[PDB]
Amino acid sequence: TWRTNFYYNDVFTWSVADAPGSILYTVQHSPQNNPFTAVLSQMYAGWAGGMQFRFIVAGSGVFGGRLVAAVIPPGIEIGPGLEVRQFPHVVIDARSLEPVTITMPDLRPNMYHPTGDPGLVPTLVLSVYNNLINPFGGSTNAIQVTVETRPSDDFEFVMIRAP
Amino acid sequence: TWRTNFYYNDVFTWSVADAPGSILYTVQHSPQNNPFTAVLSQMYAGWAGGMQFRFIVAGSGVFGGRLVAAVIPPGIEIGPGLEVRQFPHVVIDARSLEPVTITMPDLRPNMYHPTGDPGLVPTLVLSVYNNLINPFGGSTNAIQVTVETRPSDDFEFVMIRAP
Repeated sequence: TWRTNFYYNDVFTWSVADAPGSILYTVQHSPQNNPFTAVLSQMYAGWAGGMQFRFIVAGSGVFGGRLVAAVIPPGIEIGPGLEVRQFPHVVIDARSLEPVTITMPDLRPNMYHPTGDPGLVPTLVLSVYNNLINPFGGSTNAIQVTVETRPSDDFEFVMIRAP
Repeated sequence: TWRTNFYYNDVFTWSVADAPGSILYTVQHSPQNNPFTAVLSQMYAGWAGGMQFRFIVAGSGVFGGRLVAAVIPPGIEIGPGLEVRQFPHVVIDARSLEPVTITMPDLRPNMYHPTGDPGLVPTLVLSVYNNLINPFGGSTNAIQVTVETRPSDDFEFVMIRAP
Protein backbone atom coordinates (compact mmCIF):
# COMPACT_ATOMS: atom_id res chain seq x y z
CA THR A 1 0.00 0.00 0.00
CA TRP A 2 0.95 3.62 0.43
CA ARG A 3 2.04 2.89 3.98
CA THR A 4 4.78 0.44 3.00
CA ASN A 5 6.50 2.69 0.42
CA PHE A 6 8.48 5.90 1.05
CA TYR A 7 7.11 8.93 -0.78
CA TYR A 8 8.65 12.27 -1.64
CA ASN A 9 7.98 14.91 1.04
CA ASP A 10 10.46 17.76 0.49
CA VAL A 11 13.98 18.82 -0.48
CA PHE A 12 16.57 21.06 0.97
CA THR A 13 19.84 22.64 -0.05
CA TRP A 14 23.23 22.09 1.57
CA SER A 15 25.96 24.48 0.51
CA VAL A 16 29.59 24.97 1.40
CA ALA A 17 28.54 28.22 3.13
CA ASP A 18 26.46 26.41 5.80
CA ALA A 19 28.76 26.33 8.83
CA PRO A 20 28.78 23.67 11.59
CA GLY A 21 25.73 24.00 13.78
CA SER A 22 23.52 25.46 10.96
CA ILE A 23 20.01 23.92 10.79
CA LEU A 24 19.14 23.05 7.18
CA TYR A 25 15.84 21.25 7.70
CA THR A 26 13.33 20.97 10.46
CA VAL A 27 9.84 19.58 10.84
CA GLN A 28 7.39 18.89 13.75
CA HIS A 29 6.28 15.15 13.94
CA SER A 30 2.88 15.23 12.26
CA PRO A 31 0.70 13.40 9.68
CA GLN A 32 1.24 16.44 7.39
CA ASN A 33 4.81 15.06 6.66
CA ASN A 34 3.52 12.32 4.26
CA PRO A 35 1.12 12.97 1.50
CA PHE A 36 -1.21 10.11 2.33
CA THR A 37 -1.34 10.56 6.08
CA ALA A 38 -1.88 14.30 5.32
CA VAL A 39 -5.03 13.40 3.41
CA LEU A 40 -6.35 10.89 5.90
CA SER A 41 -5.68 13.12 8.89
CA GLN A 42 -8.57 15.33 7.65
CA MET A 43 -11.12 12.64 8.55
CA TYR A 44 -9.64 11.57 11.96
CA ALA A 45 -9.27 13.50 15.22
CA GLY A 46 -6.32 11.55 16.55
CA TRP A 47 -3.21 9.59 15.64
CA ALA A 48 -0.22 7.86 17.16
CA GLY A 49 3.07 6.10 16.24
CA GLY A 50 6.33 6.88 14.34
CA MET A 51 7.26 8.22 10.89
CA GLN A 52 10.40 7.27 8.97
CA PHE A 53 12.35 9.93 7.07
CA ARG A 54 14.77 8.86 4.39
CA PHE A 55 17.35 11.35 3.10
CA ILE A 56 19.22 10.93 -0.11
CA VAL A 57 22.21 13.31 -0.44
CA ALA A 58 22.91 14.11 -4.08
CA GLY A 59 26.70 14.44 -3.67
CA SER A 60 27.61 11.57 -6.03
CA GLY A 61 29.48 9.92 -3.10
CA VAL A 62 32.13 12.53 -3.70
CA PHE A 63 31.51 15.56 -1.47
CA GLY A 64 32.94 15.68 1.99
CA GLY A 65 30.85 16.68 5.06
CA ARG A 66 28.18 15.45 7.51
CA LEU A 67 24.81 16.31 8.91
CA VAL A 68 23.26 14.99 12.08
CA ALA A 69 19.49 14.29 12.00
CA ALA A 70 18.14 14.38 15.52
CA VAL A 71 14.85 13.94 17.25
CA ILE A 72 14.29 16.72 19.71
CA PRO A 73 11.78 16.18 22.60
CA PRO A 74 8.83 18.65 22.76
CA GLY A 75 9.43 22.20 24.16
CA ILE A 76 13.19 22.09 23.73
CA GLU A 77 14.06 24.73 21.14
CA ILE A 78 17.26 24.15 19.23
CA GLY A 79 19.88 26.84 18.46
CA PRO A 80 22.92 26.72 16.15
CA GLY A 81 25.59 26.08 18.86
CA LEU A 82 23.19 23.40 20.20
CA GLU A 83 24.54 19.90 20.85
CA VAL A 84 22.11 17.30 19.46
CA ARG A 85 23.99 14.00 19.79
CA GLN A 86 22.54 13.56 23.27
CA PHE A 87 19.23 13.09 21.44
CA PRO A 88 18.35 10.04 19.36
CA HIS A 89 20.08 10.87 16.11
CA VAL A 90 21.65 9.44 12.95
CA VAL A 91 24.63 10.77 11.04
CA ILE A 92 24.35 11.63 7.34
CA ASP A 93 27.61 11.62 5.36
CA ALA A 94 27.83 13.69 2.15
CA ARG A 95 29.81 10.90 0.58
CA SER A 96 27.16 8.24 1.02
CA LEU A 97 25.56 6.73 -2.02
CA GLU A 98 22.85 5.02 -0.03
CA PRO A 99 19.81 6.63 1.64
CA VAL A 100 19.99 7.27 5.34
CA THR A 101 16.72 6.75 7.25
CA ILE A 102 15.80 8.00 10.73
CA THR A 103 12.65 7.06 12.73
CA MET A 104 10.84 9.90 14.37
CA PRO A 105 9.01 7.91 17.05
CA ASP A 106 5.93 8.68 19.05
CA LEU A 107 7.46 10.04 22.29
CA ARG A 108 4.07 9.87 24.17
CA PRO A 109 2.90 6.35 23.39
CA ASN A 110 0.44 6.97 26.33
CA MET A 111 -2.06 9.34 24.67
CA TYR A 112 -3.34 9.72 21.14
CA HIS A 113 -2.24 13.01 19.55
CA PRO A 114 -4.59 15.43 17.83
CA THR A 115 -4.50 15.78 14.09
CA GLY A 116 -5.72 19.38 14.75
CA ASP A 117 -3.84 21.85 17.04
CA PRO A 118 -0.87 19.49 17.67
CA GLY A 119 0.05 20.09 21.29
CA LEU A 120 3.49 18.90 22.37
CA VAL A 121 5.31 16.79 19.80
CA PRO A 122 8.95 16.01 18.89
CA THR A 123 10.84 17.90 16.26
CA LEU A 124 13.18 16.46 13.59
CA VAL A 125 16.21 18.71 13.01
CA LEU A 126 19.03 18.31 10.53
CA SER A 127 22.22 20.27 11.45
CA VAL A 128 25.65 20.60 9.85
CA TYR A 129 28.19 18.64 11.81
CA ASN A 130 31.07 18.87 9.36
CA ASN A 131 31.16 21.49 6.55
CA LEU A 132 30.27 20.39 3.00
CA ILE A 133 33.51 20.31 1.00
CA ASN A 134 33.69 20.42 -2.73
CA PRO A 135 37.11 18.81 -3.29
CA PHE A 136 38.67 20.29 -6.40
CA GLY A 137 36.84 22.55 -8.77
CA GLY A 138 33.33 23.71 -8.02
CA SER A 139 31.58 25.39 -9.51
CA THR A 140 28.99 23.24 -7.85
CA ASN A 141 29.09 24.50 -4.34
CA ALA A 142 25.68 23.38 -3.24
CA ILE A 143 23.86 20.04 -3.36
CA GLN A 144 20.38 18.91 -2.65
CA VAL A 145 19.07 16.43 -0.17
CA THR A 146 15.71 14.85 -0.85
CA VAL A 147 13.38 13.93 2.02
CA GLU A 148 10.92 11.03 1.71
CA THR A 149 8.65 9.64 4.37
CA ARG A 150 6.57 6.64 5.34
CA PRO A 151 4.42 5.88 8.37
CA SER A 152 6.09 3.53 10.81
CA ASP A 153 4.50 0.13 11.39
CA ASP A 154 2.94 1.50 14.61
CA PHE A 155 1.38 4.54 12.91
CA GLU A 156 -2.43 4.71 13.38
CA PHE A 157 -5.37 7.05 12.91
CA VAL A 158 -8.22 6.99 15.39
CA MET A 159 -11.43 8.72 16.26
CA ILE A 160 -13.46 9.59 13.15
CA ARG A 161 -13.76 13.31 13.02
CA ALA A 162 -17.11 14.99 13.27
CA PRO A 163 -17.50 16.90 10.01
CA THR B 1 -17.99 3.00 10.30
CA TRP B 2 -18.62 6.21 8.44
CA ARG B 3 -19.84 4.22 5.46
CA THR B 4 -22.77 2.63 7.29
CA ASN B 5 -24.23 5.86 8.72
CA PHE B 6 -25.93 8.71 6.81
CA TYR B 7 -24.26 12.09 7.29
CA TYR B 8 -25.49 15.61 6.71
CA ASN B 9 -24.64 16.88 3.21
CA ASP B 10 -26.84 19.92 2.52
CA VAL B 11 -30.23 21.58 2.91
CA PHE B 12 -32.64 23.28 0.64
CA THR B 13 -35.74 25.41 0.87
CA TRP B 14 -39.19 24.56 -0.46
CA SER B 15 -41.68 27.41 -0.50
CA VAL B 16 -45.27 27.82 -1.57
CA ALA B 17 -43.97 29.99 -4.45
CA ASP B 18 -42.11 27.09 -6.12
CA ALA B 19 -44.46 26.00 -8.91
CA PRO B 20 -44.77 22.46 -10.37
CA GLY B 21 -41.74 21.61 -12.44
CA SER B 22 -39.35 23.88 -10.41
CA ILE B 23 -36.00 22.24 -9.57
CA LEU B 24 -35.14 22.81 -5.90
CA TYR B 25 -32.03 20.67 -5.59
CA THR B 26 -29.59 19.09 -7.96
CA VAL B 27 -26.26 17.36 -7.67
CA GLN B 28 -23.93 15.34 -10.02
CA HIS B 29 -23.16 11.75 -8.67
CA SER B 30 -19.74 12.21 -7.10
CA PRO B 31 -17.67 11.38 -3.96
CA GLN B 32 -17.91 15.12 -3.09
CA ASN B 33 -21.57 14.47 -1.94
CA ASN B 34 -20.48 12.83 1.38
CA PRO B 35 -17.98 14.32 3.69
CA PHE B 36 -15.93 11.17 4.13
CA THR B 37 -15.84 10.06 0.52
CA ALA B 38 -14.95 13.73 -0.28
CA VAL B 39 -11.85 13.40 1.88
CA LEU B 40 -10.81 9.99 0.65
CA SER B 41 -11.34 10.88 -3.01
CA GLN B 42 -8.24 13.13 -2.70
CA MET B 43 -5.95 10.09 -2.40
CA TYR B 44 -7.58 7.88 -5.12
CA ALA B 45 -7.85 8.36 -8.89
CA GLY B 46 -10.98 6.31 -9.37
CA TRP B 47 -14.23 5.16 -7.81
CA ALA B 48 -17.39 3.24 -8.56
CA GLY B 49 -20.81 2.30 -7.08
CA GLY B 50 -23.95 4.07 -5.71
CA MET B 51 -24.69 6.76 -3.11
CA GLN B 52 -27.87 6.94 -1.03
CA PHE B 53 -29.54 10.31 -0.39
CA ARG B 54 -32.00 10.63 2.45
CA PHE B 55 -34.32 13.64 2.57
CA ILE B 56 -36.16 14.71 5.65
CA VAL B 57 -38.92 17.28 4.93
CA ALA B 58 -39.48 19.54 7.93
CA GLY B 59 -43.23 20.01 7.35
CA SER B 60 -44.35 18.42 10.66
CA GLY B 61 -46.41 15.91 8.60
CA VAL B 62 -48.81 18.76 8.05
CA PHE B 63 -47.96 20.57 4.80
CA GLY B 64 -49.44 19.42 1.56
CA GLY B 65 -47.33 18.91 -1.62
CA ARG B 66 -44.82 16.56 -3.32
CA LEU B 67 -41.42 16.48 -4.88
CA VAL B 68 -40.05 13.87 -7.21
CA ALA B 69 -36.36 12.93 -6.79
CA ALA B 70 -35.07 11.47 -10.02
CA VAL B 71 -31.87 10.09 -11.37
CA ILE B 72 -31.11 11.58 -14.73
CA PRO B 73 -28.71 9.70 -17.11
CA PRO B 74 -25.56 11.62 -18.20
CA GLY B 75 -25.86 14.35 -20.91
CA ILE B 76 -29.61 14.76 -20.55
CA GLU B 77 -30.19 18.28 -19.25
CA ILE B 78 -33.40 18.80 -17.34
CA GLY B 79 -35.75 21.80 -17.77
CA PRO B 80 -38.75 22.89 -15.66
CA GLY B 81 -41.51 21.45 -17.93
CA LEU B 82 -39.39 18.26 -18.03
CA GLU B 83 -41.06 14.93 -17.25
CA VAL B 84 -38.83 12.90 -14.88
CA ARG B 85 -41.01 9.94 -13.89
CA GLN B 86 -39.67 8.00 -16.87
CA PHE B 87 -36.38 8.02 -14.95
CA PRO B 88 -35.73 5.99 -11.80
CA HIS B 89 -37.33 8.21 -9.19
CA VAL B 90 -38.96 8.32 -5.75
CA VAL B 91 -41.77 10.56 -4.60
CA ILE B 92 -41.35 12.81 -1.55
CA ASP B 93 -44.56 13.89 0.21
CA ALA B 94 -44.53 17.08 2.31
CA ARG B 95 -46.72 15.35 4.84
CA SER B 96 -44.32 12.51 5.55
CA LEU B 97 -42.81 12.22 8.97
CA GLU B 98 -40.30 9.62 7.89
CA PRO B 99 -37.17 10.14 5.76
CA VAL B 100 -37.35 9.26 2.12
CA THR B 101 -34.18 7.72 0.64
CA ILE B 102 -33.21 7.38 -3.03
CA THR B 103 -30.20 5.44 -4.43
CA MET B 104 -28.17 7.20 -7.03
CA PRO B 105 -26.58 4.15 -8.65
CA ASP B 106 -23.48 3.78 -10.74
CA LEU B 107 -24.95 3.85 -14.27
CA ARG B 108 -21.62 2.63 -15.86
CA PRO B 109 -20.75 -0.36 -13.71
CA ASN B 110 -18.30 -1.20 -16.61
CA MET B 111 -15.57 1.41 -15.99
CA TYR B 112 -14.20 3.07 -12.89
CA HIS B 113 -14.97 6.80 -12.78
CA PRO B 114 -12.38 9.48 -12.14
CA THR B 115 -12.37 11.32 -8.86
CA GLY B 116 -10.85 14.22 -10.89
CA ASP B 117 -12.54 15.72 -14.01
CA PRO B 118 -15.73 13.58 -13.69
CA GLY B 119 -16.66 12.75 -17.27
CA LEU B 120 -20.21 11.54 -17.84
CA VAL B 121 -22.15 10.81 -14.67
CA PRO B 122 -25.84 10.79 -13.59
CA THR B 123 -27.50 13.74 -11.98
CA LEU B 124 -29.91 13.70 -9.01
CA VAL B 125 -32.72 16.26 -9.44
CA LEU B 126 -35.51 17.14 -7.06
CA SER B 127 -38.54 18.84 -8.74
CA VAL B 128 -41.89 20.09 -7.48
CA TYR B 129 -44.63 17.74 -8.53
CA ASN B 130 -47.43 19.20 -6.43
CA ASN B 131 -47.24 22.72 -4.92
CA LEU B 132 -46.39 23.06 -1.21
CA ILE B 133 -49.58 24.08 0.59
CA ASN B 134 -49.68 25.70 3.96
CA PRO B 135 -53.22 24.76 5.05
CA PHE B 136 -54.58 27.50 7.28
CA GLY B 137 -52.51 30.35 8.57
CA GLY B 138 -48.93 30.79 7.49
CA SER B 139 -47.01 32.77 8.21
CA THR B 140 -44.65 29.91 7.60
CA ASN B 141 -44.70 29.66 3.87
CA ALA B 142 -41.43 27.89 3.39
CA ILE B 143 -39.91 24.74 4.88
CA GLN B 144 -36.56 23.11 4.74
CA VAL B 145 -35.52 19.74 3.49
CA THR B 146 -32.30 18.27 4.82
CA VAL B 147 -30.12 16.07 2.60
CA GLU B 148 -27.92 13.34 4.10
CA THR B 149 -25.83 10.80 2.26
CA ARG B 150 -24.04 7.49 2.62
CA PRO B 151 -22.02 5.39 0.20
CA SER B 152 -23.95 2.42 -1.13
CA ASP B 153 -22.67 -1.06 -0.26
CA ASP B 154 -21.06 -1.25 -3.73
CA PHE B 155 -19.20 2.07 -3.37
CA GLU B 156 -15.40 1.70 -3.79
CA PHE B 157 -12.26 3.75 -4.25
CA VAL B 158 -9.47 2.45 -6.44
CA MET B 159 -6.13 3.39 -7.87
CA ILE B 160 -3.98 5.26 -5.34
CA ARG B 161 -3.35 8.68 -6.71
CA ALA B 162 0.14 9.81 -7.55
CA PRO B 163 0.75 12.82 -5.33
